Amino acid sequence: MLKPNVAIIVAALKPALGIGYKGKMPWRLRKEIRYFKDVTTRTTKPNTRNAVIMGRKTWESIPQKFRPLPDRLNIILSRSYENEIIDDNIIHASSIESSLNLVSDVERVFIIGGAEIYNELINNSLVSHLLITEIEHPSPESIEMDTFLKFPLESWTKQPKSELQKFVGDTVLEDDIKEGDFTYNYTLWTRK
Ligand SMILES: NC(=O)C1=CN([C@@H]2O[C@H](COP(=O)(O)OP(=O)(O)OC[C@H]3O[C@@H](n4cnc5c(N)ncnc54)[C@H](OP(=O)(O)O)[C@@H]3O)[C@@H](O)[C@H]2O)C=CC1
Ligand SMILES: COCC(COC)n1ccc2c3c(N)nc(N)nc3ccc21
Repeated sequence: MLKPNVAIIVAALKPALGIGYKGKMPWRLRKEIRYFKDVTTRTTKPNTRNAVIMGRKTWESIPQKFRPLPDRLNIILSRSYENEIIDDNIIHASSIESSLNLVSDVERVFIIGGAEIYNELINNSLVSHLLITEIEHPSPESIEMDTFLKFPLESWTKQPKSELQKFVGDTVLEDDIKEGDFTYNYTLWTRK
């Protein structure tokens, strides 16, 4: 695949854009996990599937029994990896672009974490779309967090919900979803 448009998908707590704590997610939002699965798995063309790219540490954080994530091509990046096809579902690579040379019959490509991957790849021109779940809490300061997004959002535009709906197709997008003390919304951003 030559120069595909890539999208980053992440869930972050406003206003600091915290994303983790001690190698884990600082929340358990059941509906958000379901959204993440639907958006990353659905395709429109026929014999296609999407690709999900993640850093080695995120891959290792998924219980062995539950990886690879089903119905998607999984790509794992490590600076110590040679570019190799493990099986039909797993690729090892040392750079996003080298990995893509090894794929065919992929519709969309998603970067799924973690922090180091996000913070570095946001500045790569292949990234054309950010799918950010904006999480709000009454006391964000009480949620322990150690890992944060460092995105230059002044160079990006938040689109109207209509544009997101067109992006996701069929997926149901509920507004102001509440789960315990958290309230969240799905958003789409594109470059200015
Ligand atoms: N809120 C959300 O939506 C999400 C949050 N997360 C959270 O992120 C945190 C985990 O993030 P983090 O620890 O930073 O780990 P990552 O998942 O980002 O893995 C980092 C590893 O990926 C490799 N790597 C990093 N950058 C590159 C690059 N540019 N090219 C090639 N390989 C690269 C290196 O592998 P090596 O060392 O082998 O060279 C590095 O050690 C946790 O808190 C986790 O829960 C994860 C996903 C989503
Ligand atoms: C398959 O699920 C694994 C978890 C954490 O890894 C251990 N997982 C990994 C990445 C994501 C994730 C994401 N990137 N974006 C949004 N919006 N929500 C998500 C929620 C669960 C996630």
